[PDB]
Amino acid sequence: SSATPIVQFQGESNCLKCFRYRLNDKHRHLFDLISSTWHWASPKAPHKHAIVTVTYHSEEQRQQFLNVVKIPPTIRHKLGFMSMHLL
Amino acid sequence: SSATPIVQFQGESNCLKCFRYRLNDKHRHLFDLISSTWHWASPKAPHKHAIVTVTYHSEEQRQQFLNVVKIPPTIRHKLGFMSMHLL
DNA sequence: CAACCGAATTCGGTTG
DNA sequence: CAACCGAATTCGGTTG
Repeated sequence: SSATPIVQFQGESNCLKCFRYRLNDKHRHLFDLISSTWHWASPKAPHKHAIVTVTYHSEEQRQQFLNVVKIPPTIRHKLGFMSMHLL
Repeated sequence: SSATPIVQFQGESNCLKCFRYRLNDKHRHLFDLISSTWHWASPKAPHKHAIVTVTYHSEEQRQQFLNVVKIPPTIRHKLGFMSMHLL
């Protein structure tokens, strides 16, 4: 469909920073776009973590990425989709 | 569906900041979650703008929001969806 | 891996 | 409205 398959990363803001750096330096091919480290800005916040979005070409590149990549355990992730539209 | 109906805002980073502040101060009811001001971090960047995501309860609150809200013209937006999942 | 570097951005809020 | 406040966060990159 018009859903870009993506992975969201929550966790300490500095970790994600470097995780991003790690990803750009060694894994450019395994994903597509990587976001700066953001977070939810209102007091209506569901959590408190920092976040990095990472986008993918195919549900398959995503899945491939996941097998190769050793995500630090202080970092949790979720899978989802957003409109490609918005990249 | 588990698509959270959302609006993305591109534009100068400082504008969005205040726009966010404006939204929280006067419009808390018209939307749901508002993001900090992020941007796409790799050199593989589709653009250059800063971004704020804003999420919604219903496709209807979204649409309602849009009629009431006078978005500064230096600020462009897109409509989309992301997994609710991910908020 | 993340704590740390010093430099650069962004923060929330205020004001013209 | 966005430029400006000074303070606090985040940047990319370097290290142990």
